[PDB]
Amino acid sequence: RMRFTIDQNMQFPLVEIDLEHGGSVYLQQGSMVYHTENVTLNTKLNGLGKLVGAIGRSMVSGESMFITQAMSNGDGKLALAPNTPGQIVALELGEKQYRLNDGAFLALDGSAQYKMERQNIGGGLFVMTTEGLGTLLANSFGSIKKITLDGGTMTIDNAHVVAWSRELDYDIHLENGFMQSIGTGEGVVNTFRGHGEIYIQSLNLEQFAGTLKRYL
Ligand SMILES: [Ca+2]
Ligand SMILES: [Ca+2]
Repeated sequence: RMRFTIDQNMQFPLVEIDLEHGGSVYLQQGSMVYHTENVTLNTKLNGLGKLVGAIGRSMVSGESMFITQAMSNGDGKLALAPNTPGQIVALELGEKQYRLNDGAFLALDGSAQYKMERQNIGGGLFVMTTEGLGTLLANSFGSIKKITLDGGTMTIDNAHVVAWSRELDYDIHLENGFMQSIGTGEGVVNTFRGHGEIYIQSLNLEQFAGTLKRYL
């Protein structure tokens, strides 16, 4: 297993990861800040032509083109940074597994596995589901709040959903017509049912991007 250290004093954390010989970790594309010489970064693109094959094989394998993997030859170190201002949460995988929205993934033990699934509509919207043993690092835009469902139901703007228990029943959908959505400024929501945890974030990336539009 990889050993990590999420900075506790920094408002916007960096995560330092220690990898033993032969150890590896999946990471958010571009999240690398630095790494020791004995640590190599591998991608699926190892001009045009069969890079289409690279993308082609991932679409059926359920893999993501925006996830890379770092391998260590001996004891190595690396540091990652989330692509959005916020926090990082580490979740232990095993008896419990999780699903995550696009952009919430930061890192995953090489010992674990993951699969991507396109949601059946209200680009594309994909949800990641974990499997195996290891640690999952999720990141938020804004601050994180942990909510526990004890059998009931709850519906939340999906733009504020970071990750949630795989054991929960979920459904991402639109609450009304497109024209009605234009007025509310609300996108698809995620309705959860059952027992498990839901991690939400206090900021909406789409809404923030919207405030920048006028100046762009
Ligand atoms: Ca980087
Ligand atoms: Ca973040």
